[PDB]
Amino acid sequence: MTDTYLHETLVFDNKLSYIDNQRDTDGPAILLLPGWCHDHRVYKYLIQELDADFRVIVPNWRGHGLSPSEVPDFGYQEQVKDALEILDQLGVETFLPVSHSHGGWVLVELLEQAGPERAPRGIIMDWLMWAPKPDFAKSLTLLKDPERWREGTHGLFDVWLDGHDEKRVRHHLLEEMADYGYDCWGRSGRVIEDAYGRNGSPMQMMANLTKTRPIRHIFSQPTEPEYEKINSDFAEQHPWFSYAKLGGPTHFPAIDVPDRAAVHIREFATAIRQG
Ligand SMILES: [Xe]
Repeated sequence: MTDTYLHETLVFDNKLSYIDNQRDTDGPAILLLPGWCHDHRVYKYLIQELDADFRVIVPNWRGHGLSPSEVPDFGYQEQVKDALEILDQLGVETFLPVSHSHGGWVLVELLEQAGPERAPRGIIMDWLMWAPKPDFAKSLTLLKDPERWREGTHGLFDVWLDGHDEKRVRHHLLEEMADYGYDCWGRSGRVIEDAYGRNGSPMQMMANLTKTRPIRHIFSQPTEPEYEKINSDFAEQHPWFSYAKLGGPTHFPAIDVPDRAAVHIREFATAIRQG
């Protein structure tokens, strides 16, 4: 169980929980970043793949964890500050950040603020690279609505599961996210909607980094050729960008193909170790 490595510390004004396996090994540390309205539990299978060979840190955001709570409004900028304060307390210098879906807003901002010495590379998992399509835009609006947020979550679950009876992913969505409420989901809708509005898209944000550096997008969904093409076109244009289609069933490769996620993370960690 990953609750063996679970800690809690005061980060500015808020008590945050975090995973830290405290492995005595060569860097970089692997910094696993949750998306919105879930926690380290998403990474329990991936932690198992990496545990022996890497120091593994998983911050939980304000109001997130085994016992969710209401907190004052914050966004991805604050997530960045919280992450860096945790790393500072732990004495971690070099790290490889790895995000799930909209944890990517945090990862890209973290690359900017931490710089390429501390954060030389990044891995983004299953993160919608294009601007919101009508269906996704509709989901965000429902999440923001105090009357319809739960309907919003159900619609997203349908999409993420993509018609698969995936035991582990279902357990995560239906049990491990069950305690999260409008305070989180509405916030996630406001933050993500604004992130797209202000930064245009994940691809725009990444291209606008002061110091571009190796980033790989590893994803299972969406499955359509048109999505593969935008990743391929971006990779043609930018030497520092690469991708891999993982062929996993759901939006949660960290859960359904953790072995595959781990080989990409290991490749990037090895590259860092060698200069
Ligand atoms: Xe979302």
